[PDB]
Amino acid sequence: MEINGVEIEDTFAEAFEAKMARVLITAASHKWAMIAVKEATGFGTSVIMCPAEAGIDCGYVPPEETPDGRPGVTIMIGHNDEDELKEQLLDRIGQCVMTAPTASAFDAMPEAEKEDEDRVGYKLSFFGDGYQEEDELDGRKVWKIPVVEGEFIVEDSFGITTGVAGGNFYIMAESQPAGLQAAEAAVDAIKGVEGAYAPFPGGIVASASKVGSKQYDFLPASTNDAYCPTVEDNELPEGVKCVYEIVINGLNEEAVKEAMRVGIEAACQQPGVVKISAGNFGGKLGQYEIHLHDLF
Amino acid sequence: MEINGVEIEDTFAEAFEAKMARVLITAASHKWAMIAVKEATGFGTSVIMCPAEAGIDCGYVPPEETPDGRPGVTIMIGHNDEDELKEQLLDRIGQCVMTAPTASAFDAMPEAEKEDEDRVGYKLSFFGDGYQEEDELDGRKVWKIPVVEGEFIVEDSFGITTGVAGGNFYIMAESQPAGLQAAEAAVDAIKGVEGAYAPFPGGIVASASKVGSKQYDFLPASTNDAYCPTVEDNELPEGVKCVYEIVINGLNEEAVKEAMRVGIEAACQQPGVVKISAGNFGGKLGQYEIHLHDLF
Amino acid sequence: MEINGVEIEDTFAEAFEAKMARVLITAASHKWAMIAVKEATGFGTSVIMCPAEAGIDCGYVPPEETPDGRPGVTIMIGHNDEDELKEQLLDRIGQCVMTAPTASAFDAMPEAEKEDEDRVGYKLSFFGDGYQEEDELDGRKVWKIPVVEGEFIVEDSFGITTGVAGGNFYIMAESQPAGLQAAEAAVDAIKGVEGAYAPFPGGIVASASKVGSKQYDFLPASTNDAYCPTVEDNELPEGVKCVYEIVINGLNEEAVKEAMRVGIEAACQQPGVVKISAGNFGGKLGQYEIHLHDLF
Amino acid sequence: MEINGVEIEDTFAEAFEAKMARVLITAASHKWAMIAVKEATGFGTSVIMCPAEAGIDCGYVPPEETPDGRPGVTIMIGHNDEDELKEQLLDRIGQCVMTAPTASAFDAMPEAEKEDEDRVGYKLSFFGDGYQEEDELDGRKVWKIPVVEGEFIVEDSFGITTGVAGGNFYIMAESQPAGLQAAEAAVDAIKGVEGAYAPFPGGIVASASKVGSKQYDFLPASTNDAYCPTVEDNELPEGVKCVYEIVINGLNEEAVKEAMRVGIEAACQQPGVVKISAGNFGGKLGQYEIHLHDLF
Ligand SMILES: [K+]
Ligand SMILES: [K+]
Ligand SMILES: [K+]
Ligand SMILES: [K+]
Ligand SMILES: [K+]
Ligand SMILES: [K+]
Ligand SMILES: [K+]
Ligand SMILES: [K+]
Ligand SMILES: [K+]
Ligand SMILES: [K+]
Ligand SMILES: [K+]
Ligand SMILES: [K+]
Ligand SMILES: [K+]
Ligand SMILES: [K+]
Ligand SMILES: [K+]
Ligand SMILES: [K+]
Ligand SMILES: [K+]
Repeated sequence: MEINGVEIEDTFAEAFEAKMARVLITAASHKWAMIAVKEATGFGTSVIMCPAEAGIDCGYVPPEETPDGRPGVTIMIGHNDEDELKEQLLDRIGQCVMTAPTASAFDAMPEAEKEDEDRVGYKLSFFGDGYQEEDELDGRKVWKIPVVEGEFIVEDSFGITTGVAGGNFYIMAESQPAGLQAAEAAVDAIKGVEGAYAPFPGGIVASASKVGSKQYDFLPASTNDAYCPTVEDNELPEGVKCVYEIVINGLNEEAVKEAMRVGIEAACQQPGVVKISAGNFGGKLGQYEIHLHDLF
Repeated sequence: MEINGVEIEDTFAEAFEAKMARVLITAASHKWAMIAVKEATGFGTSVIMCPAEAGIDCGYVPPEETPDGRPGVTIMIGHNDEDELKEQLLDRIGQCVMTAPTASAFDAMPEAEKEDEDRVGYKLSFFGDGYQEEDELDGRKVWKIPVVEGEFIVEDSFGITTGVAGGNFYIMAESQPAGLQAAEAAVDAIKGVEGAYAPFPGGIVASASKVGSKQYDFLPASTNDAYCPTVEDNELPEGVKCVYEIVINGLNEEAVKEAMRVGIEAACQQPGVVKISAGNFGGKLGQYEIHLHDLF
Repeated sequence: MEINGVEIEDTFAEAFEAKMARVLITAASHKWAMIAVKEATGFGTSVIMCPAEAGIDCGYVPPEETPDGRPGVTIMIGHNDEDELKEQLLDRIGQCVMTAPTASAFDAMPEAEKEDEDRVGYKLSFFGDGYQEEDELDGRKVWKIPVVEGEFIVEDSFGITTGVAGGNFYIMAESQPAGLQAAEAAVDAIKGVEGAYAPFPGGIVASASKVGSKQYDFLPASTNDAYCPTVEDNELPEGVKCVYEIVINGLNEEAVKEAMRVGIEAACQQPGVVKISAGNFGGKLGQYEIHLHDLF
Repeated sequence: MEINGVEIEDTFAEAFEAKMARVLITAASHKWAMIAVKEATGFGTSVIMCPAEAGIDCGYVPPEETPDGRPGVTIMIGHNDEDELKEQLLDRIGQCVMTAPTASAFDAMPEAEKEDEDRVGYKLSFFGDGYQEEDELDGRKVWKIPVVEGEFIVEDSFGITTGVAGGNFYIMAESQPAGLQAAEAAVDAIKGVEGAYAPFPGGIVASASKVGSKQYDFLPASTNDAYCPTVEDNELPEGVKCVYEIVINGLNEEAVKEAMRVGIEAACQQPGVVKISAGNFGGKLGQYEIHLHDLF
């Protein structure tokens, strides 16, 4: 039950079925690709009060492996509801990728994961006001939409899948600096797992939540008081002054598990880490249960 | 008029009254401040189909000049509707700053611009499930909200103002590479103008719009066919193959003007620029008219 | 030969045998690895008036794949003279990696490429003033050097090879902006080639030189006036207003050839590029001659 | 004395007269300026085994405040020996700024600080092989050097001053993570002090040194074993598990004093810091003796 002297709690992450898209953004450079990505995946940490859960999947797609031969970056966007996801593909590609210097948007759902199809390009194509043209680029059906820069290229349809949302683990540490050094290291690890993304700022949740509110009636979620170090009768080990949660969404359960696995291993290499836990709902809500003890 | 041999079109930018907040994010470092900022100001280029218009104002606030003595970054968030703006202050601070490692949120509306108040901190404080405390930090009324990291510090209320939204200018260039080298240079200039921000990806709009559609009944906006270089149907000078728009929102008209002014100057120093224009609605819609000829 | 409408001159790059080292830098995060790496590889464009030629090879080495299980980046350092190379290893590891927060230095010269060994770790260990300690980390012989931060971990020996310096190609474009947009795409592509690096700023040479000088007997090298657009008597196509050179060094000839290949391909997808060429010295001096037509 | 609960040792930093140059690098964007700057200032932590001590002074010089109206960043380069300094100016401007896309080099040594001149531009201009033009740019004497990109603009002469090298303080923390969190905050603060730079990686020395060596006659510096947490006989408080040094060089004593001041204050706001100290050589060698208590 230890990884590098760090206790691994015998518990599980409780994750959920969720609708996800996966989008390849290319641009003139990695720099401009990331400009579009950040804007497009921003305001998207959690569907508690964001319109989606979004983030970067692969930060560097080689020019030679993109449809247009340009630098690319894959992102994922998810939602529990499929239509809100479709609305969110339109909004973020339409408002944040279409408007971003030089950037184009292609589907990047693997064929194996494809379940539904959304014609985002087509719906976006009407922006060209009669002047939009369909074409074929590297075997893809795309729309060339006239814009002041020149043209916006967007694939006709995007693959939608049922993914796994809310995979997670907690880093419990001797202090805030130590928990954050460990959490950034975990996230550096999760970066390399294809099919997985971490929607929170830097991948990291500094304010994990519990379903609903004890004192109040109107709140959907509230602080996880059990793991809050400034709260007097909390459920934290001795020597733990800071908790961080890494939350992971993925194309499938195996990607989420891999992300959790390599995330925890990386964290446990950084000093001042006391214990690794995970957040669940007692199996009463999720569709998935990733037991930390099974990953190693 | 010419600036460095670049024709300055004798026209105007038509800007609007808009509700704006201005928020100081501090964090343990400039790095983590920016992690929170990007997430919080992302998906926020335009209210056509984003929930807000958001972006960075001052990217470096010295530790010495913040309430808590930590590295800070000011951002602005705006909307035409004040209540959607209040909802957006809650949503972005609550979901993207509260959850971001180490980051705190303070008001940064100058007293001169303050018109309304919104008690975002207080409304956020209920997340603490009875465990939230009020306090005074550097003469500010804050809420210390217990979170797994330790505490989230957020100011009680945030100043809301009526700002100027939609200031702008177009860079018309001999090519796309040249228009973008000029636009990034403009944006580097606009960065230094306090009270102003550029909500589009990199500050830059590659797909400027017009009100409505000539062809379709279901479009709030569509592409500006008049300034589209591939639309062989258009109002662009000869030698112009690419157009970029820089759109600027500010606390007041004088900030938007200063941003426009130093933006155009910086653009006109970069090669391949043919003409500087601006977008308006014939004075039939806006509340402001910034004549390019008056700035110089 | 044409690539995306871009002419590929039937010429060759002429490259040279050069002594080379390759180093894996790990650290608590990719941020701090990059801090050490940028410092260790800067002032390292050319052996003309720099002390070495140095640059990043692989920018993200996953935590799982490093000896200490931490985020890594590999860099390469080269010199035509082996003695000077060993001194540059010691200087750059000792002054830039040892001194950098959390960074360790491990050997990353492939076994196939190794010809000689340089006991940089052993030579650095004397900094410990008696308190240094030899140890095994992951089957590697390292020195644990006590430092005020804690420890500096450095592998005992680093493998040196005879690699290839001076692979190149020129990008000839309609404008400076177009040239640099193409060149950066090139570099993003080259980034992804393992065992190759581009030592110049951003990978790119804004000021390629020719051997000797037409006016100054005392100068060994001067501006390549043949490719200078502002010289009236240049050998440039009409319509070429900018030339950039990409220079590539690598562990072997194949890595350099691969870098030129993917770099050229990437450049030719960017708008405003007229011609791709390459530099040589008549095929007489160099040990390697890489004909552009043989790449595609 | 205490700052936010952190003890401030009643000791002093002992600093030295050092020759210094200050250079304004402009380029087509802040991005490209930073590319040139990072290359020009790298391999420049300490004159112990680097060829200079170099670093960024001001990271964001607005377009309107530069001679060419482009984005700027200032850097400082220093050496204890003036002749080696002039050589490092020529080497780093010539190999790292001249070669870097879009970058120009202008003098940024304040008039008040100027003692001597170094005609770096004049010396570089011979690269133009007869095609170089002297010219005036906003009242400055520059050389327009033809290069394959277009032109390299470099000011004829650069001002040298006798500045201050070696200002410092130590951060003594409860852990490495806490030490480095405090140290980075420090550096963000120091970033904002004009005329001061921190030459080490990220501004930070993970491996502070002392004059000479106990065991080894060939070493001019070796580990500061008294502040090594893993050295059995150390002079560290119990409860100090990590020490970092911040080393500051500047144009004058005030800039260095100011940097130490704002840097210390910033550090002490970060959690897990026990003590702030500083390094000196008894007050016998150095020309400046900066007492920490005199700062606050
Ligand atoms: K676009
Ligand atoms: K699936
Ligand atoms: K990933
Ligand atoms: K996100
Ligand atoms: K302070
Ligand atoms: K926070
Ligand atoms: K106002
Ligand atoms: K601004
Ligand atoms: K934005
Ligand atoms: K180190
Ligand atoms: K080899
Ligand atoms: K590479
Ligand atoms: K380099
Ligand atoms: K500074
Ligand atoms: K240059
Ligand atoms: K001075
Ligand atoms: K440096």
